[PDB]
Amino acid sequence: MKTVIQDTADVYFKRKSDGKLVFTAEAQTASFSQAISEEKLRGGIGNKPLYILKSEKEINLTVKNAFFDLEWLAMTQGETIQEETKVKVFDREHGLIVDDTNKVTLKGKPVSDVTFYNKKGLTYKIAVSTDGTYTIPTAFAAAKDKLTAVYQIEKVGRRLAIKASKFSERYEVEYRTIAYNPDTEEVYSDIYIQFPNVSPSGEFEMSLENGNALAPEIKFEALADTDTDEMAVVIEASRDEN
Amino acid sequence: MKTVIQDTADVYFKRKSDGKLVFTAEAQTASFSQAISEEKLRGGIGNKPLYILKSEKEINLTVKNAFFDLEWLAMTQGETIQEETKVKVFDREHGLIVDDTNKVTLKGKPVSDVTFYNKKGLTYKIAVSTDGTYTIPTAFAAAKDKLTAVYQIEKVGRRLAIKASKFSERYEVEYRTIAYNPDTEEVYSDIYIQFPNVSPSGEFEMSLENGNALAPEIKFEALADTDTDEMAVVIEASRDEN
Amino acid sequence: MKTVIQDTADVYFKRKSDGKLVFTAEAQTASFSQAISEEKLRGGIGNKPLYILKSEKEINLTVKNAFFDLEWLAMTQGETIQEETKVKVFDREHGLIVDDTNKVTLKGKPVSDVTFYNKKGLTYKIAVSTDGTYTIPTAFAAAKDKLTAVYQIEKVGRRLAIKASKFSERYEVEYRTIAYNPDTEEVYSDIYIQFPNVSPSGEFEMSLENGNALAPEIKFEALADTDTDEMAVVIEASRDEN
Amino acid sequence: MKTVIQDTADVYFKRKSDGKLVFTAEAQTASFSQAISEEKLRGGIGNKPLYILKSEKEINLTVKNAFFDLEWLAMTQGETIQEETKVKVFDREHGLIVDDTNKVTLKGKPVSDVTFYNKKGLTYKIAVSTDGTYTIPTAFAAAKDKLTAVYQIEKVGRRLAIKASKFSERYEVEYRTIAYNPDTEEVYSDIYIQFPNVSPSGEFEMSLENGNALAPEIKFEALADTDTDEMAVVIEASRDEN
Amino acid sequence: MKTVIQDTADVYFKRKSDGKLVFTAEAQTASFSQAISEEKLRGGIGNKPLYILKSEKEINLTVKNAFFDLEWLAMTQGETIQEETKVKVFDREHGLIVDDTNKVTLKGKPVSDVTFYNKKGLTYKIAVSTDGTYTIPTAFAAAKDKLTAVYQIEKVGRRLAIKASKFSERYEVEYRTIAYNPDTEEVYSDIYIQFPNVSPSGEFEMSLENGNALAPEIKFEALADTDTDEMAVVIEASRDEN
Amino acid sequence: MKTVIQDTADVYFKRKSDGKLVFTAEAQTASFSQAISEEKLRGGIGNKPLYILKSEKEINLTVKNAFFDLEWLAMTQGETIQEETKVK
Repeated sequence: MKTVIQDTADVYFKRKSDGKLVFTAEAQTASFSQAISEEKLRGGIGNKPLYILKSEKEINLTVKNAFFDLEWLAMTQGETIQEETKVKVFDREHGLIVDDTNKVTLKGKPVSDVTFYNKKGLTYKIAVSTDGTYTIPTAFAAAKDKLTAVYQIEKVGRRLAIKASKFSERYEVEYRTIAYNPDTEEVYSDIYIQFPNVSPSGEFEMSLENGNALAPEIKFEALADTDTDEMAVVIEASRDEN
Repeated sequence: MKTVIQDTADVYFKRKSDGKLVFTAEAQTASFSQAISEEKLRGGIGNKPLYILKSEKEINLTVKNAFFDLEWLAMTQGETIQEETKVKVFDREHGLIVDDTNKVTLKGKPVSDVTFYNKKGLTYKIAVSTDGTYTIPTAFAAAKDKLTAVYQIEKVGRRLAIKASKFSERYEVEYRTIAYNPDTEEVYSDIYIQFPNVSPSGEFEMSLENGNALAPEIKFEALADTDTDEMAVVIEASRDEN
Repeated sequence: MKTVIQDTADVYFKRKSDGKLVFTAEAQTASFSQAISEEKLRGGIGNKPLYILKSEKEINLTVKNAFFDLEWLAMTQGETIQEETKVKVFDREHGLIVDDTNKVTLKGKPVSDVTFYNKKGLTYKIAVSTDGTYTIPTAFAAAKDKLTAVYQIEKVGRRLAIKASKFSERYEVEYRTIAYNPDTEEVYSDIYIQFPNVSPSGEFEMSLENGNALAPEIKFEALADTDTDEMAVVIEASRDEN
Repeated sequence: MKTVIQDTADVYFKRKSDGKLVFTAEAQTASFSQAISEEKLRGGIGNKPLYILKSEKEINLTVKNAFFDLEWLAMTQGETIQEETKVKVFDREHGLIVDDTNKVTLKGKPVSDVTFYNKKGLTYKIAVSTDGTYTIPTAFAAAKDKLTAVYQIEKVGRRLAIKASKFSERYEVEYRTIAYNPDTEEVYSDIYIQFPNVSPSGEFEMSLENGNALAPEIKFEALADTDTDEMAVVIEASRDEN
Repeated sequence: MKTVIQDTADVYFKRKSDGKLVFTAEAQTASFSQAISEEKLRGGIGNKPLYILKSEKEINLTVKNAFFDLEWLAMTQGETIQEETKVKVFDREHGLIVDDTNKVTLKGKPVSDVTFYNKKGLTYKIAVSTDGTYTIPTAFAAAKDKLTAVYQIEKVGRRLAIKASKFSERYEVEYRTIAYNPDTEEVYSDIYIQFPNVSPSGEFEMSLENGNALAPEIKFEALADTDTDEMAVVIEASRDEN
Repeated sequence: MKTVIQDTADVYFKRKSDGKLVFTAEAQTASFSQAISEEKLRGGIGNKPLYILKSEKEINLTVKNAFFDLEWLAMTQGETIQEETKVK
């Protein structure tokens, strides 16, 4: 039937070897495209086409989401997320006042050398102290002198590593959307597009801009199924015949 | 006669091998273009042209519709559509509450091992139970914990397969529009443009964007008729000569 | 005299073989351009230009109209319009109600197999019936079931054929426009740009879009005259001296 | 001295061979530009620039006017305007009523075959009538059938011919503008830019569109003076020292 | 120290050979840019980057002013302005009324042949009259008809010549800007970017458009210093330590 | 015949799917308006009109009543009214 489509799709990815399944229900774009290589074989006295050679049926996929998820980066890199891993990160402390005896007390847990910044953008790298007391020289600051300390601390959280030699596995993807009825303006059917053998593409970009909500985007390349030699399947199951 | 054209065309595709007929009457763009290869011969004292060599007349077609139709994808792929085929698709159930004896009961028809998602984005893959009752570990949820289950179900619907080695067959296209009369502002004639031997082009793209109405588009390449050596026929039939 | 030009040109084309004359007085753009190939001959100490070599003087024409005319397509293809020719076109009837005995009566004159479309976009290709009575199967429709029939009919009208190995002949073109007087704001003369020997160009494009008035456009390539070696003759004839 | 320039330039062209002088006082743009070719000669350990080779100093000019002059086209083509030359142009008149005895009387001075157009866009090419009476066939028109006649007439006017093997000779150009005073707001100086040996470029384009005032444009290439080796001279003459 | 820059730079150029000093304090843009050539050397098993080769550090400069100055053109051309030089320019006289005895008297000082223009754009070139009386033929003008005269006059003023075999020599450029304090909103320091050894680039363009203020622009290429090998020296001297 | 109108209208809405009928007889304004899209074709020497392109006939209605009625909100929302429901 001639139907009207006016929405995007819910996307499901499944890994082949393991079966780990990812779904996105807050997508903003789901697209796929097909390209093909054509050539004409000419000849004869009139120099007219005698044959058409066609090959290289290629399909590409693109998905753009509305929220952020680390598993997308996992899929792109073909890696695994290790939960509850200890990490070394940076931290900043503003407003340390140098006391009368020129000593500053830190209220954090440094792991490496602490670097101090005065109001004129000058640095002083002092090693870590036990009690958390640092003797700031007279040439650096005086009484009632707000300063800054930049030190490394310890945290725990999920860690994903990007290596220079590990690539992606093979996946199975499906888009799902709905199709309306022009005459009656009610939902007519559900449309499923299934790709049974795809390869994630390693090209991606993440740009953080102030005041801009980040929308990550991923791409895939579809390949022919090993057994059935299928690249995609389009299904338009109705909501009355199920 | 000099007439005014201000409308689109109703398109009638038709396969040649069997005569299967497709028609669209809600089009949004119907266009065709012609290209040719030219060269100049030069010689003598002065480098003046002596001949113009012309060859390789080519014609292309483009159609853009307002509704969706699986038959267009079938036409591009040169494949048939199976009716009432059983397919395995994905489904989602939200809001399962884990009871006092950590039992979760599904109200669907699982076919493959279910996957459970807690509120912190963690997965648990468990095989399908007989009574649809699953024992969620206490490390996953305890009580009053909305969970999500993603499982595969079965449905009946139409099916079109895109294969890596199957290509398109030949068709016969024809547009149809009306031409107005500048003096009297009444329909003067009907204009039919008939292409008797075309080949659908495998290049196509389907992009689903939220809030945007999908308008599919197809392309064709016109070839000379086998016997008459025609490539296109333009006909203007008045409404008084019938 | 220094004059102001603010209008388009009335265009006259004339075939050289037989004198067949076409004119357009509702033009929308008339332009012509000249190109030339130049190079520098250098040498000596300092690498200074010693000569300039010029050749390859070319002129092109472009005309864009406001109405539609099959004669322009005839000029581009170098063919002839064969008026009052019988043609085979498509037609469609909506609303055929299947009666109690499952018979549908057509109100047109089919020439080929009729194709029936039910409410769910399914096809049934039946042959031609003498009495115009068709027996629709029970699996296709029932009582009070509006159906659609697509069949081929016969018409008569002007036929133009586009051939894969037929090109255009030579022509003679002339523009005409008026020039004003910047002091008196009154018409002063008429400019008659004349091209003695042009050749139509095969490039062409027709694009039908809903809500858009079609404006066809044709292009020409000017060539040197056979004897006088002219390529354009700009004439500014005053209307007080004729 | 630091001044402000906010206008175009009055332009003067002079031919070298005979001294024919053209001037434009209603220009809309007068520009000139210089280009040069530079290369770096490197070597040694570290690959550092050892020398710079620069040559091929080129200068180009562009002038865009607000009115139309045939002398500009003559200058570009390097030709001469012939005054009071007899020419054969096209003319057309609408509304010839076919009388009771199917005779149409022309009110012009045809020179070649007259072509008649009925209201249905059909042509009839009749020869020249001595008295100017033409017997239109009854199959072509009847009583009260307004027709159209297209025929060639004779006029006199200025003729400029464009040949395929004739080019432009050398010229001498000068721009003049005025420069204000930032402090006193009054005119301070006259700026003269003189080019003593230029060659008009053969590239030009003339496009006529409805409702658009035509502004012709011309280009030149400046060349070194044959004895002084000057490409341009900039003169800044005050209005108090003259 | 983190500061805010929100202005342009006062620019100073100095010639190296003699110390001729030019400055501009009315600028609209002062920019410099750096480019470098990079390449990766790979090898081994896995095709991993083994080394990075970097070379060809290049720095470019661009300055855009708000007023006009012949000194900038001299700097680009590497020439000198010869002040108080006698020159021969063009002049125009409108409104010459031909008297009863067809004599026209000029009010200027011609040096070459005077060219007369009638109201219909026709020219007549006559030699220089001793008393400034010219006998216009009766075929050109009769009485109470205003004509136009174009003749060359003599003036004195500055003169910059552009030759085909003269280029620019080395200079020394310096910008100056001020920086603000984000906390106090008061001027904090002055920034003096210094280039010790640059080379003017002979690629400029001067375009005069009606109603458009002219802003000239110049470019430079910075080169390494002979001894210290420096290419630029950014300095951020403060306004309280100086 | 040339007649004088000096009053409002009684309005009768009616659904098509089921035939549910709503009527108002205390209206205060009943209006309808028509709009259309026009354009001109131009060409030749003189830039004279050659055709008027017309399309997109559109009609809108507005009704303003004097009393309150929940069925009007139901009509706007395309929703049904449940009777005797317990609410907090």
